[PDB]
Amino acid sequence: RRRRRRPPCEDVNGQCQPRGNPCLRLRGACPRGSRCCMPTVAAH
Repeated sequence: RRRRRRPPCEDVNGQCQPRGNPCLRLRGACPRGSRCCMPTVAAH
């Protein structure tokens, strides 16, 4: 159900990509094919 109400990827406003990247990991709130990753902001 979490997707339109107020998901995590939305609150923190993250990106959607696979595990084949340096981007951090958050949750699967992202659409199929990609995952909610954490960008390099504020030294993360």
